[PDB]
Amino acid sequence: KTWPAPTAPTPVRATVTVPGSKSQTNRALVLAALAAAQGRGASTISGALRSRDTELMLDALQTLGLRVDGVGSELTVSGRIEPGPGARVDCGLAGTVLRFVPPLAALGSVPVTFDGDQARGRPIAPLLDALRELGVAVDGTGLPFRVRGNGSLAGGTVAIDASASSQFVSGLLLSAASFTDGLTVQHTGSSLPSAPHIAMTAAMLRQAGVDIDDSTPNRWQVRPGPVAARRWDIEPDLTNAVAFLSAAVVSGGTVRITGWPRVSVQPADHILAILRQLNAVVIHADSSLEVRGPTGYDGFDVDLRAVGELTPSVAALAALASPGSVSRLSGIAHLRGHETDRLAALSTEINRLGGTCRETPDGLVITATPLRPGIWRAYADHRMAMAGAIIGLRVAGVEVDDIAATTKTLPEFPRLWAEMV
Ligand code: NA
Repeated sequence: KTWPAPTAPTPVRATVTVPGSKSQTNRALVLAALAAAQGRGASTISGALRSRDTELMLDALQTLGLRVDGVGSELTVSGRIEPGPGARVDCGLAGTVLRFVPPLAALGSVPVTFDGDQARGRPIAPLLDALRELGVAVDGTGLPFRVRGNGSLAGGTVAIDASASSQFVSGLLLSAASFTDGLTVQHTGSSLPSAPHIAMTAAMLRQAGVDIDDSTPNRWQVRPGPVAARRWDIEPDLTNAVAFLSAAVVSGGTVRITGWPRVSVQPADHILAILRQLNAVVIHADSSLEVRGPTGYDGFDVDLRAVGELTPSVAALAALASPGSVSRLSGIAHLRGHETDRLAALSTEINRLGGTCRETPDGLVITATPLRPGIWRAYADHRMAMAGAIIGLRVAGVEVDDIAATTKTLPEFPRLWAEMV
């Protein structure tokens, strides 16, 4: 039933390896597969996330004939795409396999069936139409569909709403180096404000030496060529990393996160700015980031438009500021429209534990005040669960209602969190 959040009555002192980003893990797996398939060599992936979804990707690559080896977050990909008879790739809840793997199957010379199990889910017929437009011999308007590999994918130019289909656009860009004519993707909107997943993809392609030109607004062009075999050092995912750094901040202790990049495409700078304003010590060394928390801090006003995903951890920091302190978190009105309304959730849960959190047109106003034991609801949301864990470091008797909200995303979280404390 409930998960007792461990308390840190003395400062935490810990070195933690935070698992890698799911997005980067799946991107690296595809780029490693393509390099191997092209005969460019075996690649290694260090820091890979191991979860149900990344296991499904690993299985899909092995179905295509690639050799996958490793242990935990350390993987090697090698061999060739040679699927053989009756090859079938399970996709299921990993909408990622469906979007990233069909182009790779098209490089083989046999049929590969993609299957999974609703009426109320997102239709994939348009995805299949786009694959056909680029030269994939695929028949279906849904699952199951069969890519009939004939050793090449022509490529060309496709128009798509890259905001609505950003994962599919990433999938096409990942494999585009192998298309005969390359790929041009034209976004059909006149503006595209935030496309972090497409930008991550483009940055990773450049790390693999692929010629990608994204200099024109709303357009991405990849030229055909080899994908380099690399040592892919996957960056800790920023959201999860911040939960661990927040434990240093609230406990007044030290957390050192290993395998941190010299420069990151994730918005690490923005959160480090906030931590610096709470007077935490922040040291960016060799291949690690260390944060040491202060004995306490007062309230802060921060606009989180650029790092909306960090709202629950930041709200936890605000609730643990010196009593009486007022914090205003703004730039997050838009978050109300996401599947999970974390503003309503955060206000309810802080208030359930004896706190003071007010919803506002642009965000949350939190008054730090002493809290009491209770059941912190996660609402089946991993970020909400980590926020309760942060609160629990300082408040004895906080229990997160169901930690499965986090373990489905980050299986290692409860054990790594307990080892840290
Ligand atoms: Na209280």
